[PDB]
Amino acid sequence: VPTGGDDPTKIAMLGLTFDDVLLLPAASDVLPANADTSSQLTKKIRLKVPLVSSAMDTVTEARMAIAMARAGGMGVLHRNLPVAEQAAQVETVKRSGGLLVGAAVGVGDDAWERAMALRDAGVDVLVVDTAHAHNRKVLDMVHRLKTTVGDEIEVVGGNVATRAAAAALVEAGADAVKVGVGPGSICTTRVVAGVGAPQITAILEAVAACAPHGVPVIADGGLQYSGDIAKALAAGASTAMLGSLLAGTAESPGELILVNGKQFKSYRGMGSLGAMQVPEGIEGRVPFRGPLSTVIHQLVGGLRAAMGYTGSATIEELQQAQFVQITAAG
Amino acid sequence: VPTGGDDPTKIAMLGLTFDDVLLLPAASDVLPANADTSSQLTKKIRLKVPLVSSAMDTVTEARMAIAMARAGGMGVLHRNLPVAEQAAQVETVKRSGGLLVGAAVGVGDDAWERAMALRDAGVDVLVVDTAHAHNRKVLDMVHRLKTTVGDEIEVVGGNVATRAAAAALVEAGADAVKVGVGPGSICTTRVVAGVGAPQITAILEAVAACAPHGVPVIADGGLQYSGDIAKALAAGASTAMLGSLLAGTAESPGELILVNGKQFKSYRGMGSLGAMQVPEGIEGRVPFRGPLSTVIHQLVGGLRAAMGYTGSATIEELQQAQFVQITAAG
Amino acid sequence: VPTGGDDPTKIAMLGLTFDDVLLLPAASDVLPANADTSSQLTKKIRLKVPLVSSAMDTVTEARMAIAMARAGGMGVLHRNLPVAEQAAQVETVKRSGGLLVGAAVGVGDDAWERAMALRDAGVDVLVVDTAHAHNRKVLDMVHRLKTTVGDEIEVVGGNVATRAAAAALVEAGADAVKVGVGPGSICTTRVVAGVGAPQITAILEAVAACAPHGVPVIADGGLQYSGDIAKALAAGASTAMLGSLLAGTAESPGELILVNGKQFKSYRGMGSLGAMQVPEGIEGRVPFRGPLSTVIHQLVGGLRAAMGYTGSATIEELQQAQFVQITAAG
Amino acid sequence: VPTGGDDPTKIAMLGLTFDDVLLLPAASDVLPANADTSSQLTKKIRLKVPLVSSAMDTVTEARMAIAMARAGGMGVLHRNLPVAEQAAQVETVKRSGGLLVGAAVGVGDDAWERAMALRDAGVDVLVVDTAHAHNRKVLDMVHRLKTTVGDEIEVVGGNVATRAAAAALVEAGADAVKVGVGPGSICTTRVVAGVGAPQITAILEAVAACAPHGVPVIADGGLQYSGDIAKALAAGASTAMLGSLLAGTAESPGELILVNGKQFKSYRGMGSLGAMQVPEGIEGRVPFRGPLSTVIHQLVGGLRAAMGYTGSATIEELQQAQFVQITAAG
Ligand SMILES: O=c1[nH]cnc2c1ncn2[C@@H]1O[C@H](COP(=O)(O)O)[C@@H](O)[C@H]1O
Ligand SMILES: O=c1[nH]cnc2c1ncn2[C@@H]1O[C@H](COP(=O)(O)O)[C@@H](O)[C@H]1O
Ligand SMILES: O=c1[nH]cnc2c1ncn2[C@@H]1O[C@H](COP(=O)(O)O)[C@@H](O)[C@H]1O
Ligand SMILES: O=c1[nH]cnc2c1ncn2[C@@H]1O[C@H](COP(=O)(O)O)[C@@H](O)[C@H]1O
Ligand SMILES: Cc1n[nH]c(C)c1S(=O)(=O)Nc1ccc2c[nH]nc2c1
Ligand SMILES: Cc1n[nH]c(C)c1S(=O)(=O)Nc1ccc2c[nH]nc2c1
Ligand SMILES: Cc1n[nH]c(C)c1S(=O)(=O)Nc1ccc2c[nH]nc2c1
Ligand SMILES: Cc1n[nH]c(C)c1S(=O)(=O)Nc1ccc2c[nH]nc2c1
Repeated sequence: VPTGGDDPTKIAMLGLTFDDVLLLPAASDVLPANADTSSQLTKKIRLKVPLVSSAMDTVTEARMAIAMARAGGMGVLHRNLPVAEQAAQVETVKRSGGLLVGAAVGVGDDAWERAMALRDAGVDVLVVDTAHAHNRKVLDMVHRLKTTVGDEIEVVGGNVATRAAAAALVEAGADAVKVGVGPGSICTTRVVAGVGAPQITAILEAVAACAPHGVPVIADGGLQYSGDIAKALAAGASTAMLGSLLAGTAESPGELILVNGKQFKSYRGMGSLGAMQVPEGIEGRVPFRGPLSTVIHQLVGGLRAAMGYTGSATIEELQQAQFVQITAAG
Repeated sequence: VPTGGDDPTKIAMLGLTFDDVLLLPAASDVLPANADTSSQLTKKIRLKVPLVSSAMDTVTEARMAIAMARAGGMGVLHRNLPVAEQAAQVETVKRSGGLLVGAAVGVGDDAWERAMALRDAGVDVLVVDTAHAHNRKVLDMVHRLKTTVGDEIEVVGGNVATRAAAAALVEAGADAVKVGVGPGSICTTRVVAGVGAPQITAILEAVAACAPHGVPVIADGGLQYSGDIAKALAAGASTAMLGSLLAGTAESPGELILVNGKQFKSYRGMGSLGAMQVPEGIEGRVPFRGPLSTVIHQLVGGLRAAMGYTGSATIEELQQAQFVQITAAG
Repeated sequence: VPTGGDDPTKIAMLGLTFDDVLLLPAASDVLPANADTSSQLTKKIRLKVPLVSSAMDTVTEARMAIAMARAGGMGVLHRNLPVAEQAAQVETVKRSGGLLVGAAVGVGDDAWERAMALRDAGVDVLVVDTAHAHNRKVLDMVHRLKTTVGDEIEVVGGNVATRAAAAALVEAGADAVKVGVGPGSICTTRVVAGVGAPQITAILEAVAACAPHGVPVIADGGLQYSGDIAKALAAGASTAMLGSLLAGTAESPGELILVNGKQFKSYRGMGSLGAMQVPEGIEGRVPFRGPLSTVIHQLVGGLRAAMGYTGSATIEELQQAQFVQITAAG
Repeated sequence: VPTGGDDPTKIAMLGLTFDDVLLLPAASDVLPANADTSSQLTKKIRLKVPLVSSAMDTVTEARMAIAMARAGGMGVLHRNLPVAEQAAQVETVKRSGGLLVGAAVGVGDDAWERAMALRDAGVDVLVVDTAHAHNRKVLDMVHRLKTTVGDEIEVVGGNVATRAAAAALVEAGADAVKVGVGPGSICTTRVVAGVGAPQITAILEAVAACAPHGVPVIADGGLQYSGDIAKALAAGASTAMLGSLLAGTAESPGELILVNGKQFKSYRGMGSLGAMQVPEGIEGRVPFRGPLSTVIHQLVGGLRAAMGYTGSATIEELQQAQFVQITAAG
């Protein structure tokens, strides 16, 4: 073994991230304005725009969830607050019309009671929200929700970064699988635990387990540019979840911060000291970006451009596009 | 598949850019001063110097086109202006003697009328100027021009970054194929759409489709140093198109800008907000470089040095040179 | 041979360091709080926490050794001081209860007398401390100690970076093998001598020689984050030795230094000019980190997180985890 | 072909530089102080220290040549001065005892007359000094010198970066071959001409042509640290030529320059505008380093350390050492 030892499987794969690849152009009869950007969030739920906002307390509360749904995507309400307040935020979103909304739950002692309160409030999607879903407690939670409320509510499980973990969630009854261990902009899992998987390889592996069973993959974490959304979907994901890219918008929680003459908003990991009060997230800031509607317009515009370049009339066609791998000289 | 999934073709190639390679020296009887730098711009048109200026409104109007032709190359007049004005710039170049000139046209509603006005003004080369030529509308335009005015005017099509796209332009009747999707210094296609192809690999692939049919390849975008011109031609291109390297010259459009005691000129993508008024270009500045004649002298001097090192008496011999691939430690 | 010459063995391997890999998550029934972090320091000695402090005069004297043992690890007392003083530091550690302690010896003229004084003071572990243990003088020292005092004292040999060197120490009777040639944060062996081995590959190779004989490997040098400890153990090491990560703690030797409003402590290589008075170490500073107990808590917390993600109930299970190799885009 | 086109030989090799590799330690009975650092400069001339100073007007005139010879190496006098003055510098070196000295000549009109004046002055080594020796004019010069004065004077030819070029110089009668196209610290050949070869691969290839014929290789350019000297020799070179590493010494030409409170000396390429008055070198400065004797002591000290780590008793044994290739994470 050229990298050491006598076991070829010790280093099991070469992991690629978004910056390691570009989409290859292909023959196209598709104009960006004419592409169809709709895609499955879950087995049953299709979004007009393949984007969902992160379940984070500096990204998604009712205002963001309402704005995301109006824009054609969806928000996932964070769970760092009392059950009653989270359920009230679901109701608030529903007071603004026939808008889709999701909400995060954990696997702890109060997670089931949280899920039932969200159900009663009319939530459309429950996201079982963990850093590592390949665990009997997480799989049991997904299965029990699906068996209990799965006729009326779609159940998402995550996060995973391997084929086997994705397969386990599929077996448990997940209506979608969320992919990303380590890639988030505010994440320190890779430095604290030394654990992770580069996101393009993680998506390719998860899709190999999920697509044969008709289960969509949500690419969660590490997206920095609109072009990364196109790369995530071309790797086989059906939607992308965004934290950093949406945290600086008017509709996110938090106030404006002025630093050296420039405007910022606070953005922090849910595993940061601040959010919890051994952290696996940090607390920082991102530039202020203005209204959500305008950010989504630019992100979808980039996606539409990719669809034009690759000849993809639909997201399902984009999922079949090819990559070229690039070097550091990039 | 070591990088993920079960499909070896998902990542279709490893893309190299200029900074990934160096030309290997070889046995030489060639002195730099004695090398022949002439090369085909198109099937019928040979230039004394294998360089053409970009069709950009901060690079090529009549002054630059005149200077480029006098230097042994050619300019391609930009099309971000009324048809009458572009045709008048062609006439202005012709008032300065028997000088070659090209001009860009699009594929939109007024593109045909633009092409005919340029024809009437005495243009030598029409460049069908798109970000992605592998499209029936672009191919049809190339073919219709070739069939209509192709006895008197050479028709260039672009841009492409793949073998199949190059082959399609050849089939459509292109007299030259222009290569470059994503590599321009002011380009944001790779970050906005996530689409592109590293330029050495793009040229190698395009040449594999074009050279067997006797169609020259124009390497367009990403050239930063004179040595990059030699690399582009050794990869098989017949000429190089330059934007950034020529934008800071006296002959480019625009005035001098003084910033922190240094001199600059404005340089912007034609897909930038400023040029258009979802942008795929930015607006910036490059250092002021003085007269065009002096810049071309240094660029051709570097090319001549490469020809001496590689034993290439002609550009056709340089196209057969070999590379060594280098690492980040470079 | 693609990299030059006609001998494929001239470049014998591709060396990976900590930053080249990540641990892959795997199926887990392990909660971080419930993982067992104990591991063999030597054949006979098991630590509660798999961490030992470097034998350096800016890291380990009696205060650090006492604190490390109380925290569940061990200190190795440095040998840059008179024999009588080093032996007195061993006695000081013993005055604080039933605490494990190690101490470094060289192979020079006074090394044997040093070892016997340490023996008489009640040392538990003797570390034969060299930059390159694959040498008859070092191997003889290890063997002679083992034959003379090996019933009452565990004998560690190092350092090595190759399989053959590790095998030689095992043959000589080493109770543990310490791995690391070149990777230390204050080390200049790689720039001065041009010699070294990236630490993940060095550990994989040393473990291939040591594990079949039941001899634990101590990963020494280059660890910068808690996640690196998990990577070192997953590569097959049984403990990690830390210098930089512990040098800024209250318990290390040296006073606080104030620079530009921030607090630091001095940290220097034992091969630096300062320590010796052709240096192979430098003298610098690291941020002040507060009490040792708190640093160890965060480091072990990260290790525990890795054990949870990889489904490792014990360190022996963690040694079987798998990696993904990452690119520069990381 | 994964990198483009249909020709696997277009990219002929993967080129490694010094920073791409480390020397592997091996079993050693060698103490640094006891290693033998002597090595062949040419077929007939053996140096005590395997180092020669560059033929540059900011590195080697008589003072440096005298100091280098006294230190056990040799200087090569630059040729950017009248023939009479260069010959007088040779005589000056000879007035200081039985000291070896070399001198550069070109291949131009006055090169033969220069060589004969140097011969008459008692030069020991003539270096045919070109950027690309694979050329009939350079090969003819080497052969004619060897046939004319080769009984009394050793004739070095260079520079080369390929096996075939090295073989040609050997055939022409070279007593040593100097390797390096593009790697010099002040060199811009790689950016101006786009031509070069990473130096470890260049040495491995040149040695494959030279060693079978008993012709030593001089590694010239790109050495930044003492460890690079050990790497160059382990790749198979017999000596190293140094420019940058010696330009800041007291014995180099030029005065002290004070910039922002620090001391520097001027260092410039012989192909820079300043030296010539299309440049392939730049003009800059390097830190002042003090006496040559002290710099050589540190460089040889690093070499001696490498010999100890690799178990190399002699330079011929070091030439058989092995490498590990490292990544960017290095
Ligand atoms: O504290 C944390 N540590 C690690 N990952 C986090 C943390 N908080 C949120 N995440 C994940 O990071 C994603 C956002 O990543 P981003 O879009 O790159 O900023 C979220 O959707 C989570 O999956
Ligand atoms: O706005 C833009 N976005 C992307 N590419 C552009 C844009 N404008 C011009 N280009 C291309 O960039 C080339 C110049 O690249 P440069 O020489 O690297 O600056 C031009 O010849 C075009 O092919
Ligand atoms: O001067 C030196 N040069 C090279 N390595 C050293 C020196 N001093 C200590 N070391 C080694 O560096 C280790 C600490 O590495 P660190 O934890 O990366 O700072 C120590 O345990 C030694 O193995
Ligand atoms: O102007 C120049 N351009 C390119 N190489 C040069 C020039 N002048 C000297 N050299 C070479 O650079 C070597 C010194 O490289 P250095 O030790 O890396 O600074 C010299 O021995 C020459 O072989
Ligand atoms: C550290 C942790 N354990 N369980 C949760 C929930 C968290 S978190 O608050 O920090 N959020 C996430 C979410 C997704 C992640 C992917 N990698 N790391 C992640 C962390
Ligand atoms: C975004 C776009 N679509 N069509 C055009 C024309 C443009 S442009 O104005 O921005 N010019 C170019 C030209 C070449 C390119 C290669 N990659 N991207 C490019 C952009
Ligand atoms: C240069 C030297 N020779 N012998 C010793 C002891 C030293 S040291 O003081 O500098 N310590 C170490 C320890 C471990 C090392 C791994 N690589 N280099 C190292 C240096
Ligand atoms: C550009 C040139 N042609 N001939 C000479 C002599 C020169 S130089 O003055 O610039 N010196 C060197 C010497 C070695 C080199 C390796 N690569 N480039 C080099 C340049």
